[PDB]
Amino acid sequence: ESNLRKAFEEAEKNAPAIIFIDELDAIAPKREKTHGEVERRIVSQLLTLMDGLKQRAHVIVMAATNRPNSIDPALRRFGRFDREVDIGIPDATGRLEILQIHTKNMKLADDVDLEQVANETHGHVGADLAA
Amino acid sequence: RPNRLIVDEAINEDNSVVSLSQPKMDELQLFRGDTVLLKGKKRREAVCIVLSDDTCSDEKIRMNRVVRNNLRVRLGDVISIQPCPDVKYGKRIHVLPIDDTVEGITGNLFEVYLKPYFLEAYRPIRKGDIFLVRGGMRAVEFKVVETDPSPYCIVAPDTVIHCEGEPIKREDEEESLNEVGYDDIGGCRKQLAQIKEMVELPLRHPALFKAIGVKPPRGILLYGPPGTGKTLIARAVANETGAFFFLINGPEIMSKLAGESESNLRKAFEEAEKNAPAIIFIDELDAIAPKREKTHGEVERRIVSQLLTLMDGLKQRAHVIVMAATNRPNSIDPALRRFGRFDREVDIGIPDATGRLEILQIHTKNMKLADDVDLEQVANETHGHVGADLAALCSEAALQAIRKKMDLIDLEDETIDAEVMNSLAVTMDDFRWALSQSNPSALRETVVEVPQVTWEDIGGLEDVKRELQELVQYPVEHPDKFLKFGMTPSKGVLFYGPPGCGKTLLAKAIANECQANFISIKGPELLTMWFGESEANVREIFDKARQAAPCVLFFDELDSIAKARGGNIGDGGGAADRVINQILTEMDGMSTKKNVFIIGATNRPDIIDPAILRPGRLDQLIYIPLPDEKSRVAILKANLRKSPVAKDVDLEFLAKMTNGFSGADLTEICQRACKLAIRESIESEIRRERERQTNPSAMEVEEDDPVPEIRRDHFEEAMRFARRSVSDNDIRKYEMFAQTLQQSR
Amino acid sequence: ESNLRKAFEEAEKNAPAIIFIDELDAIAPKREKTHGEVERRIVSQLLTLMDGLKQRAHVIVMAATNRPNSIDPALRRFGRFDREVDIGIPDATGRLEILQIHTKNMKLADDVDLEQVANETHGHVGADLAALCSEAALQAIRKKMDLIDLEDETIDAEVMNSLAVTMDDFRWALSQSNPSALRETVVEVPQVTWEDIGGLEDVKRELQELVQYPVEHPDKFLKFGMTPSKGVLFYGPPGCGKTLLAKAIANECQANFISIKGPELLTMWFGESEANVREIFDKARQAAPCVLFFDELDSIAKARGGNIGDGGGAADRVINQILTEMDGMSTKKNVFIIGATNRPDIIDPAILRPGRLDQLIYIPLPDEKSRVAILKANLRKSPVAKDVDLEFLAKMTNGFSGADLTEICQRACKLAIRESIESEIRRERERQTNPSAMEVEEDDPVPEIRRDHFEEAMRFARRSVSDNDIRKYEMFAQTLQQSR
Ligand SMILES: Nc1ncnc2c1ncn2[C@@H]1O[C@H](COP(=O)(O)OP(=O)(O)OP(=O)(O)O)[C@@H](O)[C@H]1O
Ligand SMILES: Nc1ncnc2c1ncn2[C@@H]1O[C@H](COP(=O)(O)OP(=O)(O)O)[C@@H](O)[C@H]1O
Ligand SMILES: Nc1ncnc2c1ncn2[C@@H]1O[C@H](COP(=O)(O)OP(=O)(O)O)[C@@H](O)[C@H]1O
Repeated sequence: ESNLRKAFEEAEKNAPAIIFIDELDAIAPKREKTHGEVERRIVSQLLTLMDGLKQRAHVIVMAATNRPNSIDPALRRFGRFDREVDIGIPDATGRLEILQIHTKNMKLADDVDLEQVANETHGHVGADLAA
Repeated sequence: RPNRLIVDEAINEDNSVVSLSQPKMDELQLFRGDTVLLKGKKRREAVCIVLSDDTCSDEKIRMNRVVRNNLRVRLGDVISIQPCPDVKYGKRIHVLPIDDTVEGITGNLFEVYLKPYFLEAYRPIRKGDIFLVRGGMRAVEFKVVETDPSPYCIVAPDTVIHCEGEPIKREDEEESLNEVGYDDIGGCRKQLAQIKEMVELPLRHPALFKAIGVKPPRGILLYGPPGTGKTLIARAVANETGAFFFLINGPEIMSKLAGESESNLRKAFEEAEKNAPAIIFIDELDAIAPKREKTHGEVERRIVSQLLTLMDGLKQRAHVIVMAATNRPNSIDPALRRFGRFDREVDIGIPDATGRLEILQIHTKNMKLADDVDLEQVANETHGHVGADLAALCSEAALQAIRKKMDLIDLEDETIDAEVMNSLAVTMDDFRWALSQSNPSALRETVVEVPQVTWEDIGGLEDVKRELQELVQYPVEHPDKFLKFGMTPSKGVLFYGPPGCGKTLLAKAIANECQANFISIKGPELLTMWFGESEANVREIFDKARQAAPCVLFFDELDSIAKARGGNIGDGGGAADRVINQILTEMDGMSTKKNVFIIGATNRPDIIDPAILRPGRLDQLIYIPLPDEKSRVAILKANLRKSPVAKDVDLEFLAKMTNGFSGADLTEICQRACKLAIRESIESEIRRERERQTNPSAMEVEEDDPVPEIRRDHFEEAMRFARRSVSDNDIRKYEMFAQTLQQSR
Repeated sequence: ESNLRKAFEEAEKNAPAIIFIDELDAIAPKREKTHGEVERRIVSQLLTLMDGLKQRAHVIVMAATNRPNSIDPALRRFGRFDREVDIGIPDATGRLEILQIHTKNMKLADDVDLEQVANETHGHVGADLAALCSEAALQAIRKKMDLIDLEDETIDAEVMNSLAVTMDDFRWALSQSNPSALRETVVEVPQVTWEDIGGLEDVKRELQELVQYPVEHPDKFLKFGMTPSKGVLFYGPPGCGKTLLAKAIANECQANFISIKGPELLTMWFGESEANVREIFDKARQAAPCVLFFDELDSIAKARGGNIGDGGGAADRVINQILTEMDGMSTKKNVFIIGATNRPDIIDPAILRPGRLDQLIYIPLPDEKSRVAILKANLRKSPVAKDVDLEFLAKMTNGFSGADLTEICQRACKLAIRESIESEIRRERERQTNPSAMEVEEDDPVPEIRRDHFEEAMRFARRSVSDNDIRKYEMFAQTLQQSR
C-alpha cells in the first residue's frame, strides 16, 4: 500500500501528471473470486486513495483492463472511473496502416502487396503484425 | 409578544426582503418599502424591507439565508423588529470582496456586478454586511468595509463607490455562505420534511428531552441508488441545524491494520460524547457490515461485533444520532435492524420529470444560460438519470459551450478576464450535444410514479369507469360510512377480454385519478423469477409496494405462468407452484389498513386456476367489451390528438367501414396513415430539392412544407392492407366463457 | 473467555447469583456453520466451564435466544441446558395490559379506546407498544409547542401538567407505525362461538363426543381399554362452515389453535423442501393440548399427478414426513389433528388407515331454515330489514352455499353504502351550489336494509354451487359408505 501511496504523493509534487495502472482485474476482481483477506484490504486502500483525489491537483488517472464484467462494480460510481473507452479489433485497412508504420525502415522489394496481406490477416492484432 | 417572531424559509430571492402576513404587519405598522431594523443574538443587526405574504403566519417570518448568516441565526429563532424609517442615501462606501473569490478572476467587478446589482435596488445596507452576486457562472462575495453615512444608508444613484482594495480574508468564526443547505436539494420533499422534523425535535431542545425523559431515535437508515445526494442531505441538515457532523468512511476503515481500525471507531464514539449534541454519518454499511454468510474471516465478524457493542452501549448521554446510508436495505446483516438499532428506514427514490427539472434548475443557477431554454422538454426526455447525471450533463454542456469559444479565449492569459466569461452563454445545441455523449446509470430498475393518463383518452366503458370510481375513490374518501356499516372493502379486481384494448390504459388512468403511485409488473420478469432466481424478489416487491402506500400494484400477463402451466413444455410445475405460493402468501398477508390495491389483467380467463379466484383474494371480475362504433370514433379522436390534421374525410365514416375492429387495430390504422403522410412529405421534399439542385444552385421559390393534408386515398389504402386481426371465433369464445362463468357462479 | 472465566470465578464467590447470557445463538451456532478456529475454542471453553461448576454451587444460568434450533444441539445434555421456555407474542388482552403498564403515569384525556387500539395493533411486541406510547406523547407535545416556553429554557414541569393526549394522536401514531411479527405462527384460543354457525346439530354433537368427552371421564376409557383416535377428515362443498367449525370447536374446548393451509404445504414442497413439519409438530407437542388444522390437504394430492406432470419430488416426501411424525405421537399430550378437503377422491388410502386419520365427515348444503339461521348469523352487521326480513327470497335460495349467502349480504351492504355516498354527495353539492339556502343535516334512512336492495341483489343472483359437485360428493360417500 505504501508504494501506491508513494506514487500518489509523487504526483502531488509533480504538477498535472498522468497515472496509469495496468491489469486491474488481476488485482481488483469481483468479491466472489476474492478468497483471501489481503485483497480486500488492497481494494479498500486504493478506493480510499483515489476517492480522496478531489481537487488536489490536475492529475488524471486511467486504468487498463480486458473485461469490465471482471471488475468489481464498486469501482463504477461517480467520481470514480466513469469514462469508458473500448479499443476494437482493427479491420484490414487498420492492419494496412499498422504495416506501413512498422515497415518504415524496411527496404521492401517491388513485390509487396500490403493490402493483400492485410486481407489475409483477419483476426490478428498490432502485436501480431509487429512480430 | 409582538416584538419577536420565529424565522423560517423565504420565497423571495432578494437579500433585503421579509414576507409577513397582512394583519400582523398592519398591527405593527409594516408596509411596502418600510425599512425595519432587526436585531438578534451576537449583538448583530441588519436593515430590511417589509413585504407581504399570505401563507406566512403572524408569528412566523419568511427570510432567506443571507441575512440568517448576517444575523448569525438559524431557523426558529426569535428576532427583535423595529420600524426605523430614518435612513439616508449613502455618499461614499468602501466595499471589498473576500479573499477566496478573485482567484484567476481580474476584470472590473464594478460595471459587471456592482453596477447592475445596485441599479434601482435601494437596498438598505449596514456596515459589516456581506452579500453575494451571481456571476456569469460563479458566485462573488462582497463585504462592506466602510460606509457613509454609517451604519444606516440606502444605496443611491449618487454614491462614491470604492471597489479598490485587496479582497479581505475570510472570517474564521463562521466559515461562509457557500456550503450546502436546505435550498440545494430537489425531488425529496416529503422525506426531507420527515427527517427535518425528526431531527429538529431533539437537536434544538435537548433539555426538553432530558426533562421529558422519552428516548429519541438512536439510528436512522437511508437506502437508495448511489449518487442521489444522501450524504449531501445529511451534511446539509447538519450544517443548517447546527451540530458537529463527523463523517466516517467505510472503505478507509478496513484499509487499516486489524485492531487499530475499530479503535478509530471508538475514538469517533469518544469525540461523539464530549462535543455537545451532534450527528454521526456512516457510509457504505454493507462494505463494513455485509450479510453473515458473506463473511469468511474473523476480522470482519470482530469489526461488526465491535460496532454493534459500541452503538448499543450508547444510551443517551450526549444527544447523538446515527445516520446510516446504503444502496439496498437487503445486503445489511439483519441483526442490525432491531429495536435499539437502525429501525427508521427511508427510501431515496429516483426523481421524476418534475424532480429532474427542479434539480437542473438548481444546478444551472450560477451559469448564464441563453434565452432559449426548454427545461421541461429536457427534464421529461432525460428519464432514468440521477442528480449526479444531471450535474455532469450541465457541466459538460457548459464545457462544450466554452470550447466552441476558443477564438475569444485563444490562450487568453493565466489571469482570465471576468467580462469575457460573463459575455458567454450556453445554447440548446450544447445541451443536445452533451446528451449525445451521455449515458444514464439507472437503466434496469423499477419505476414508481403517478401517471398522466386521463379518462377522456379512452372512449366508452362509462360503466367500467363508474365501477372503478366506486371501488377506488369511495373507500379512501369516506371510510366513516364503511366503518359505520362495518363492511370490509375488497382488494382483488381482475380484467379479462380481447387484448390490446387499453386495459393498462384504464389502470394508469385510475391511478392518475386517485393521484396515487403506480407500479407495473409484466409477464417477462415474472417468468424471469420463475426460473433462475427464486421467488425471494417478490417478497421485497410487496414491501416496496407496501412502502409506496397509497399505491396500485399492477399485473400484466398474469396468465403467463398459467400459459407455462399448460403449453408446449408443461415441465415447470414446481416453479409455478412456488410462484403461486409466494404471490398468494404476499397478497393475503397485507393489512386491510393499507391503501394498496391489486389489479390483475389477462386475455385467457379459461386457463387461470380458480385458486386465485376466492373471497379474500382476486374475486372481482370485469369483462372488457371490444370497441364499438362511437367508441372507435373516440379512439379515432384520441389517437388524432397527436399533431397532424386530416380534415378531408369523416371519422365516423371510417368507423363505419371499420366496424367490428379492435382498438389496437384502429391505432395501427392511424399509424399506417401517418406513415404514408410522412412518406408523402419526404418524397415531396426530395422532389423539390432535386428540382432545385438540377437547376444550378437554384433558390427561386421555397416550397413550404405542406400542412398535414391526408386524403381519403391514404385512409382507403390503409384500410385495404390492414384488417381486424381479431377473428369472430375469439369473440365467440370470450363471450361463451363469460356467460358460462356468469351463470356458473 | 478469561473475562467469562472471571465472571464465573466471581459468580460463586458472590453468594447465590444468577448469570444471564445475551444472544446465545450469536455465540454457539451449529458446528458446520463455524468457519474459523477461535469460535470453536470459545464454545468448548464455555461448555467445559458451565459443566464443571456442578459441585454444590449456588449459581443459575440464563440464556436467551430467538431460534432454539439455531444453537448447537450438543449443549442440551443433562447438567447442561435442558428446560426450555418459549415467550410468544402477547394477545389483545396482553396488549391492552401492556399499554396500561406503559401508560400508568400518563395524564391522558378520557377519550381513548384502549381496547380498540389493542385489537388494532395485532402482530406487535412490547417494544412496539412502548414506541407507540412514546410517539403519541411526542405528537401531543408537538401539537401544542406554541404556548409552552419554547422561547425560554425547558418548562418548569407545570405547563406539561396541563398537557393531555387524544385518541386521534394514537391513530396518527399508528399511521406512522410498522409491526414486526407479521410472518409468525399464532397460538391462541379462537373466539368463534356456536352462535356463529347454524345447522349441523348432529355434526356438532358428534364432534363434541369425539373431542370433549375423553378428558372428563378417562377412567371408563381405561376401564374399557379405549384410546380415542386423534384424527378427523372433512369433505364437502367449498365455503361451507369448515374453518368456522374448527374455530368454534376450539373455542368451546377453550384450547389453543394452530392452522396451516395448502399454500404453505406447497411452499415447503420446493425451496425449503421438508425439514419443516418436524418443528411445527414439535411446537404443537410442547404447547398446551391444542388443535392442528390442515386446510387444502388435497393440494399435494392435487399436485402429485393432477394436471401438470410434476417431477415426483415432495409429493411423497411431505406425506412420508407427515406420516412418520404423526406416528411418533405417542398419546400423552392431548392434541388433535383435523384435515379438510374438497376433492377427497384423489387422496391415497395411506393416510386413511386406522391409527391415522380415520374419522370421515361429509358436510351437506344448508337447508332453508339452516340457510335462514346462517343468514341471520351473517346479518348481525348494523342495518335491519324491517318490512321484508329476507324470507321468501331465503326460500328460493335452495342449492346455495353459506359463502353465497355471505356474498349476497355483502353485495347488498356495499350497494347500500354506495347509495348513501351518492345521496350525501348530492345533498352537499346541492347545498354549496345553492348560495347556502339550506344547511340541514338529517340522517338518511340508509342504515336499514330496504326491500329495493333485495330485488336489486336478487336480479344478480349467483348459482355458484354446481349440482355435479354435489352428486360427486354423494357418490363418493356411497363409495365409502359405512352401511354396506
Ligand atoms: N437531490 C440532489 N440535488 C442536487 N444535487 C444532487 C442531488 N443528488 C445528488 N446531487 C449531486 O450529486 C453529487 C452528490 O454526490 P455524493 O457523493 O454526495 O452522493 P450521495 O448520493 O450523497 O452518496 P454516495 O456518494 O454514497 O452515492 C453532487 O455533485 C450533488 O450536486
Ligand atoms: N382509447 C382507447 N381504447 C381502446 N384501446 C386503446 C385506446 N387507446 C389505445 N388503445 C390500444 O390499446 C393498447 C394497449 O392495450 P393493453 O392494455 O396493453 O392490452 P393488452 O395488455 O391486452 O395488450 C395500445 O396498443 C393501443 O393501441
Ligand atoms: N353458519 C355457517 N354455515 C355454513 N357456512 C358458513 C357459516 N358461516 C360462515 N360460513 C362460510 O363458510 C366459509 C368457511 O370456509 P371453508 O369452508 O373453510 O372454505 P373451503 O371449504 O373453500 O376451504 C366461510 O367463508 C363462510 O363464508
